[PDB]
Amino acid sequence: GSSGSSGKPYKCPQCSYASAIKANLNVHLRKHTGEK
Ligand SMILES: [Zn+2]
Repeated sequence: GSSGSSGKPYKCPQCSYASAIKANLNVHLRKHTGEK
């Protein structure tokens, strides 16, 4: 079942978001833990 994007080591605990840099992921979450 085609799903998620494999590659980068750092993966998001929420979505299938993966990044090569840690700091990058950190900011990515800043949005996950926030909504209107
Ligand atoms: Zn995410």
